[PDB]
Amino acid sequence: KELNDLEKKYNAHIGVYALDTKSGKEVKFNSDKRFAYASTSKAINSAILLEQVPYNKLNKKVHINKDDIVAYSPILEKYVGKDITLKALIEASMTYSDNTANNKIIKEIGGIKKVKQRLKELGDKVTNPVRYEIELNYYSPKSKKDTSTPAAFGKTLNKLIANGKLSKENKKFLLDLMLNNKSGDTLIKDGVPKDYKVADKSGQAITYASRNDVAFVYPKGQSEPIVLVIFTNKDNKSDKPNDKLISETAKSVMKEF
Ligand SMILES: *P(=O)(O)CNC(=O)OCc1ccccc1
Repeated sequence: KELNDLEKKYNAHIGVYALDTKSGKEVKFNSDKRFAYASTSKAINSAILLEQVPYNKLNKKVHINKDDIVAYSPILEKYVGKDITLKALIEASMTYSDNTANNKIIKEIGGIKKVKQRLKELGDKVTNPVRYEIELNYYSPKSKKDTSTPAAFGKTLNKLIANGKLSKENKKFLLDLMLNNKSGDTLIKDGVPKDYKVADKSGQAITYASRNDVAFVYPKGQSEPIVLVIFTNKDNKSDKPNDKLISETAKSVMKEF
């Protein structure tokens, strides 16, 4: 189905960027529009830490205190005044979408400053990390704070994971979390054919029914993933997202590959 027609049908704005890393073939829809990325950056944050810490060192520990906790920290909440390994941080962040794990991660990398630095080095001058969790979820169509374009975000994932500097194991560790993650089930995982493997990281901003899904999609018989970035929003601040919109956009995009 047409992407515009999906916009119409679901009464929403869609931004799509798809790269078959095999062919170099891109699918684009509103790919230069800014959208709040939300928890989808947990993926980006996670990869960056992993370029600086070999798999064998994930056993390293970080001390968590009451000052570390932010809302929606289903895992980290139990670690107050405790230590956690880098490995468990990442798993908390990617699997349960733990906000505190994401924040400690950004810290480990060295701050937003360092994330931002790293992005420019990948040639990403678009992705705009400004706040920590959970504030970064406070989206305004009038602020560029914590937003990116489907195209810049999509090129970043590609340079970071798909064709990056990650070790084999790290790469696999991250990707295994994206595959197993059960939170993205209604998203991209629900729109592609039965055959494909879907490594996703979903997101949801607080405002304007900001519902996202990024993935490394593996068509049966293909070992190279299609990078798929789906950013969505609505016109009203208080609008509720419909997951079906993404499943359906995913399905439409799959057709081109
Ligand atoms: P990620 O899952 O996208 C981080 N988002 C988050 O922690 O909260 C956003 C939120 C809170 C309440 C309702 C809708 C979205």
